[PDB]
Amino acid sequence: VEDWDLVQTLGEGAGEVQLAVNRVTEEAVAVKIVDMNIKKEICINKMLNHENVVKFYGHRREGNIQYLFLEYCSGGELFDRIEPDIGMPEPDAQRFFHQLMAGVVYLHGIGITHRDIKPENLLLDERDNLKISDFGLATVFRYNNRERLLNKMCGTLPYVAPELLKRREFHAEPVDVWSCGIVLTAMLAGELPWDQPSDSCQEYSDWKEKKTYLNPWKKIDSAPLALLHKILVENPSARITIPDIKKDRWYNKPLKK
Ligand SMILES: NC(=O)c1cnc(N[C@H]2CCCNC2)c2cc(-c3ccc(Cl)cc3)sc12
Repeated sequence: VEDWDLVQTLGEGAGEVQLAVNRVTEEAVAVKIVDMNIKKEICINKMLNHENVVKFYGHRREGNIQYLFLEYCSGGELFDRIEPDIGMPEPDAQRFFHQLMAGVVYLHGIGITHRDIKPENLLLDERDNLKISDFGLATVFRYNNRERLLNKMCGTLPYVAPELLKRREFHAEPVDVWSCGIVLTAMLAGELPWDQPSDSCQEYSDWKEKKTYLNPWKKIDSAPLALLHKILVENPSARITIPDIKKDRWYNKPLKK
């Protein structure tokens, strides 16, 4: 029951994730190995308890190497369900998006911001249920009902909100909303819209100018495109919030393959 076998390498952060199988129960758990920041990731992980967030089981430091025991997601990365230049079937994208929102609402509800939402950090279990993963950049943005503004520039360029690049301080929530919009764009088009949302990035200027006849926008149906128009808004104070995303026409459209 307490004896585990490392059977296969799952991924690398960095910098390796291995699959551990219990010799008695045959239960599986993912083991994140870090050479050996991490202390914080463990503290935040201990707070997490939601169906759309990778569950944290425990940790073990055997010297300069730290071990994190996590809920195994046999479906792998959402990234790998995205066909380059195509995306995935709209009903599948919508279901994953609903699940992503549920996980994000949960984190924000407990005062946690992930800060690095992207398909490589969204995993799938055996039933294709989405699980938010990789809390190495996550931080507290609300404590004792008091919000703290962020100032650290972090994340992954194609997914980061424009205010992160332009402002000294910014609200946490709209940044996570923005990255979810970039994820939705990738799922529906199989391509990222820009290298970064900077004034010098032509693709970002094109979006700001509403040239939706260009890729990746041209590949996206008007309905989800209308939602993206509300999410990928430059001014974070004008950007759609999650409660309003839940009211969006596409978000509530019945879809079937
Ligand atoms: N908590 C888990 O389970 C878990 C955690 N992290 C993973 N990789 C990191 C790498 C760095 C970027 N973020 C994701 C992977 C990859 C998995 C897998 C891979 C292949 C197959 Cl076939 C099945 C599962 S499961 C898993």
